[PDB]
Formats: sequence, C-alpha cells, structure tokens
Amino acid sequence: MNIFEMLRIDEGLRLKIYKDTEGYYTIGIGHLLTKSPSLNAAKSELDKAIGRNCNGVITKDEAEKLFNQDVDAAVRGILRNAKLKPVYDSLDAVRRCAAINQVFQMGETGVAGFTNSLRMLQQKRWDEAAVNLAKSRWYNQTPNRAKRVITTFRTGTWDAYK
Ligand SMILES: Cc1cccc(CN=[N+]=[N-])c1
Repeated sequence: MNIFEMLRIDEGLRLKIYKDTEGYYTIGIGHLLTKSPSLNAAKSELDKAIGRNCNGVITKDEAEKLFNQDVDAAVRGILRNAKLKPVYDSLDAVRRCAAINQVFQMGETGVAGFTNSLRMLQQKRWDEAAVNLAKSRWYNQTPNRAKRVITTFRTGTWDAYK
C-alpha cells in the first residue's frame, strides 16, 4: 500500500463526469472540477485541465495524470501551511498518508476545524486523536471512508486497506 493505492480505493475511477458525495462535478480519481451546479462550467474546467475538448470524457492515462498532479499539490499544500506542516513532519510515513488522504478529500479550509485532532496527533495520543477525529461532519457524511482513514491515524498500519 501507498498513498496512490489508498486514494484509488477511497476515490474510485470514473472516466465520465460524475457528481461526488457532495454533489459536485468530478472526474477520474476524485478530481473535483467545480462546485458550480452548471455542467457546462464543469466541462470547461475539464477541457482546461486536460488541454483538449473532452466533451465530458477522459482516458485512464488522463485520469492518472490529474491524480498525480492532485496528490502532489495536496502534499505541497500541507508543507506550505504553517498549522499543518509541523504535525505532518511529526508523523511516520503511514500516518502521513492518512493526512494526505484527508486533505485531498476536504481541502485545507476543510481541516481548519481540526485544531484539537491536530494537537492530539502531534502528541501521538493515538486513541484520543481517533475519538476526536470522528466527532465531525466529515465522519458523519462519509463514515466508511473516515473509519479507514481514522484507523490509519490510530495504528500507523494499513490494516483498514488490506
Ligand atoms: C497536514 C495534516 C496533518 C495531520 C492531519 C491532517 C488532516 N486533518 N486533521 N486533523 C492534515
């Protein structure tokens, strides 16, 4: 297991524009196109991202290319964030993957309310962190995925992904 295999499990792979769990137009491996309800605005973003007129459809190679870009930008983002970087750098490689996964799903603004979980993770209070992480909109809206990510934070193993 690694961050790519992990996010591939959590995000799936779809080659035609679809709506994610939040009802937002998305493609590939969880590549968010826009929060706009206009399918045409979504198609424009797609074409912009890929560099050709896609008419709502991409190839597996194209999906994987966006995925590489999206994972890279998630990591680089964490590193640029004064609140996130010290916690990230305190973690082992497996728990780092959990962090990338959560940021990928929620965004940096997404995790602004996780100050208390972040502190417990920095302290390596793993069970307490895991309890605190689940007290969230995130957990309630996507519990199956959040359970896997939280188990990864709790244990530093890949047990939840097999
Ligand atoms: C950068 C980073 C480190 C640890 C956890 C998370 C996800 N949000 N929380 N808690 C992000």
